[PDB]
Amino acid sequence: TKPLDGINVLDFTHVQAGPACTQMMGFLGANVIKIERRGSGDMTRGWLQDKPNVDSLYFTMFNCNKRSIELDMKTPEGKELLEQMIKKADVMVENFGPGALDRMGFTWEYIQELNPRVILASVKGYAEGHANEHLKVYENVAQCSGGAAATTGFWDGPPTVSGAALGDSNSGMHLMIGILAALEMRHKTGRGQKVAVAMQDAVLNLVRIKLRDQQRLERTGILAEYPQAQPNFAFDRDGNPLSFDNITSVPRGGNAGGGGQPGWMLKCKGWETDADSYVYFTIAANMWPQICDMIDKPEWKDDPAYNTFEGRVDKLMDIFSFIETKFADKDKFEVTEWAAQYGIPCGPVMSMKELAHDPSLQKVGTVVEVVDEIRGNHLTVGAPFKFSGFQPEITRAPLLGEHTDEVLKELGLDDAKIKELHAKQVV
Amino acid sequence: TKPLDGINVLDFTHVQAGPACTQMMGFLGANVIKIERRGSGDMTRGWLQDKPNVDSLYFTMFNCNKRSIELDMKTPEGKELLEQMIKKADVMVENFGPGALDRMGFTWEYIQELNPRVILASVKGYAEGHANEHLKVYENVAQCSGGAAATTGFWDGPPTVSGAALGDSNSGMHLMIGILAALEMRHKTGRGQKVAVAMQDAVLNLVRIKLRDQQRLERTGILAEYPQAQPNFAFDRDGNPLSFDNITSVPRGGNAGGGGQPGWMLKCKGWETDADSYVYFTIAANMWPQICDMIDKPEWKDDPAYNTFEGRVDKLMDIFSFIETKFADKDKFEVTEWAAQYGIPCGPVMSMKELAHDPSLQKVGTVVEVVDEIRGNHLTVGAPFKFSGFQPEITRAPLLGEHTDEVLKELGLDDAKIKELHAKQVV
Ligand SMILES: CC(C)(COP(=O)(O)OP(=O)(O)OC[C@H]1O[C@@H](n2cnc3c(N)ncnc32)[C@H](O)[C@@H]1OP(=O)(O)O)[C@@H](O)C(=O)NCCC(=O)NCCS
Ligand SMILES: CC(C)(COP(=O)(O)OP(=O)(O)OC[C@H]1O[C@@H](n2cnc3c(N)ncnc32)[C@H](O)[C@@H]1OP(=O)(O)O)[C@@H](O)C(=O)NCCC(=O)NCCS
Repeated sequence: TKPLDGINVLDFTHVQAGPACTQMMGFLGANVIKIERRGSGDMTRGWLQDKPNVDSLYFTMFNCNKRSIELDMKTPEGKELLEQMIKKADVMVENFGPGALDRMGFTWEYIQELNPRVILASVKGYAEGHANEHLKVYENVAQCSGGAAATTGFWDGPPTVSGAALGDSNSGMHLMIGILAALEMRHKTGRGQKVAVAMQDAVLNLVRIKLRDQQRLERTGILAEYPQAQPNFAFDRDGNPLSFDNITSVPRGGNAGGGGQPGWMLKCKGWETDADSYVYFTIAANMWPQICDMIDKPEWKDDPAYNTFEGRVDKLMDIFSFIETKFADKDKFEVTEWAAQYGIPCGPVMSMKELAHDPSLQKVGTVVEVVDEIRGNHLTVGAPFKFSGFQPEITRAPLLGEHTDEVLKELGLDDAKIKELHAKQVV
Repeated sequence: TKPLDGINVLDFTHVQAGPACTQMMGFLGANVIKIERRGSGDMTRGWLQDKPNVDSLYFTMFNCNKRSIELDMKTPEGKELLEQMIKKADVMVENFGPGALDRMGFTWEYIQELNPRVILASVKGYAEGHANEHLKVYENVAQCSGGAAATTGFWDGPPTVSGAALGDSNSGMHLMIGILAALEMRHKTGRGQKVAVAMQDAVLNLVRIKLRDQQRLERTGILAEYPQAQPNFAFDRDGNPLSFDNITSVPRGGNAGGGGQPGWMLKCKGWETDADSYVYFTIAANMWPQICDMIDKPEWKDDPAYNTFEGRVDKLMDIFSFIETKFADKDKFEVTEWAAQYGIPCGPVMSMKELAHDPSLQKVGTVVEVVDEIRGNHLTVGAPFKFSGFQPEITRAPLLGEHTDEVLKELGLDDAKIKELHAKQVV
């Protein structure tokens, strides 16, 4: 039925990286128990709340399909409770810090000794053995360390962070691959393992394409598909011309194609008003003829100066400039449709508002409405992977310690035993 | 031990999304066989080559740990081999445009019949059932459809694509999650499933925080941590203030924090000539004091209009402007160290040049030196996940059809018959 039914997960994570990971596992049928700080809880609960004292959307959108229990781990009894839980867990996940978990006394060594089958998964800022093996890291810093910032934005501008969670959720998804990889291994050894993912590494993996460019640039001195390859097109804030004669590290290429064919972000009707009135237009080599037909430029079909990638290198930006001219009186969708008739890869820039109420995404289960009778329903992103014989069942995020009792019981303890922990405040 | 040792992968993928997925599976021990078009193969082979007649870096960096076989699938004998091969595979991965595999006659249905244990995994532009179900999609088109573009960049600029491969490799890694999940299911039902990942959904999943903001905006009409929230700081076309008045869709916030505490991208010594001479300075709350200690500024710690998130969302950009002045005569690293003391979340913008040759990343195996005796060594990104009892062994990319015979024999074909497939031009 569900990929991870019967997999018990001890979630010590907070914020985004770890939470995203365990939430996805939970979507695949895993039993996720989130161990939070007594009284405070995951710091995302009171982060940018849309309504006072109600768990914020930051928390609910990253902690669905999870149960919560409040436990003070800097406590002797708190550390014992873990042992009862670690012995029942299939996998433990945590962020905290380089050695936050270690200082609590639960080291990889002690854990294996407690449960030879358990898997320990962690998200770090930098890989163990890295000069910055100690630093605390947040989203944007990871983007900077991984090469995404340096290669995102414009040549006449500063390194730009991406709206997408390249360092956080991306790290989470990568950690998921590690955990599942561990699970597949265990089937062959009946022995658990420790898996770790550094945010810098998760970012570098998505920036693979740029490491390709750095080498091409070192070997040839030029990146022909970049705007800077066009003579006198790009300039710095002081008007100095930018060419590859002086570029030694992969530059920002604005809205150039990256790993796709050459492309550019083109304005559409109303761009002055609607910040998202644009389409991404691609000029694939195998499709020049079609482009020429669409823009009424038959003379360009046979012109050696226009019919090959190499020939377009010195005028590509002028061509996009002209193409853009044909979209002046059309909206994103009209342009997207018009291009579709020609089979040209063209897509509109979708605004969050549009994405949130899009029929398609809700129909396929990517944008899901979570039934939350306590905080009120809210939208969330479902499972990006669709299966032929499995449908995720997404349920609301837990209230702080909502299942502390429910859990302590499942362990075996009883009413009286529990009550003591509540008093001593170990729970 | 190798997580996927013994897993046979029938790889029909090309370009980036699918290849990234199979290459990583191979990095984890999987036996990957790449089926390519005859004479030409994966279009990445001759895509921006650095040396004529030599597989490009685009191809080698996404196809290590794989064997290559050529096959004309629009051939009767070609289709017999695939069927024969699907019988020996655990999972088949594909990323040809919508319905391409079906037209070849290999739909999910027929595939299940040929082998009940085989998992069919694929990447597409949009989810099955989506209004844009049948559109061909490249990297940035998916970044636009998934909402990353609309939320990346600046308010006074256009939608901006990320240098990171939000659409391709990101979908590839998500497809890997789906495949491992399907393998965990088969370990129980004893049968394979069909798994798919839409690039739009892969992107949406990393843009989760923006779906958070869109709801926050609808419910409250404002985003306090966004640049537009500050009293006339950002301006539109005409010289006039911006605010969440008339802003109904999550806007672009330049270099704001996003999934973490506030912050900005600050210039450092030489930023005029060094495009990557910047650091990212995060102003968290639980250390506002320390910040005041470095920025030698104690008048804030005791100024309510300064020591709180709410008591600062009106002059955020003013502090940043300030702090940047203190970085004026220092380099990324100097600024990072001078800050690291106060355990502050400050990080340098790493350039591709620095990352490609960072000794640290190569020690931990994140950036790996691939021994390629045929083409010459090249760098690549290794496995982002580190395992306590497993180290990947990265092998060079295959030449077109380099392993055709070797594989046609693993099936059972004889020395002569193979010579016929070559003659008939199916191989
Ligand atoms: C959030 C972060 C970036 C900085 O965090 P922070 O505010 O310093 O909080 P920490 O997690 O480091 O915890 C501080 C201390 O409280 C402790 N603590 C956490 N939960 C606790 C609990 N329930 N009971 C008792 N102590 C607890 C930690 O173990 C740590 O102890 P230590 O000082 O002995 O190391 C940090 O978690 C980190 O560097 N995490 C990895 C980052 C990551 O994954 N970032 C992507 C975020 S989505
Ligand atoms: C590259 C892409 C974007 C546009 O591709 P394209 O140049 O049109 O090529 P296609 O993959 O669609 O293939 C064209 C045809 O050749 C066929 N073909 C592919 N390999 C073949 C082979 N070895 N032998 C015979 N025919 C073959 C395809 O099956 C298809 O047939 P059809 O016209 O009957 O549908 C397309 O693959 C696509 O939309 N892919 C999903 C996109 C994706 O994952 N993008 C992220 C990129 S990393």
